[PDB]
Amino acid sequence: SLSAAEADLAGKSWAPVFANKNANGLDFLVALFEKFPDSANFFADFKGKSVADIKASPKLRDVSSRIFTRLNEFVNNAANAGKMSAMLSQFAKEHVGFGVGSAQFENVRSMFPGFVASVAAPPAGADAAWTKLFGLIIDALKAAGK
Ligand code: HEM
Repeated sequence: SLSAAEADLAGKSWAPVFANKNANGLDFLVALFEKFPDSANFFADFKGKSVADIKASPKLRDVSSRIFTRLNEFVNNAANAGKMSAMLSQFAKEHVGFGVGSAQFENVRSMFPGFVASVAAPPAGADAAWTKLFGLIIDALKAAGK
């Protein structure tokens, strides 16, 4: 888990992004698909589609919102080893069954900070807090078989 200070930092950096959940969620998904083209292929709804098509899809909103809702939950419990364990296990188990591995999460992690910074400059120490959270997810995926 993160420390209370670290969770705090992550939370502070997230609030501005989450404040406009609909628009920022869509944006995050889009950026991922742009930086790492292969990711769209894991999605049922998106495999084969270009970014423009994805942008135009009525399915986009459902997908990005479920992603932000969940990430929000992670940020809000990151400092509780207790909730983290349950959250991480279940997220990792779910994702491996869809065929998603740690490598996909290494990509997310590499682009996250730049994504946040696109919304508002994060506070000092936030970037390391996220890389730390993302690191916990990665380990969970490697423990789940991928
Ligand atoms: C950024 C961190 C991510 C979060 C918080 C997250 C969250 C979720 C959640 C909550 C759902 C299930 C929603 C529901 O059915 O109610 C989901 C499903 C899924 N996610 Fe993720 N996801 C993340 C990253 C990704 C990435 C990187 C991939 C692909 C590379 C992805 C691939 C999948 C797939 C294919 C499903 C199956 C659901 C569907 O396609 O309909 N996830 N994820």
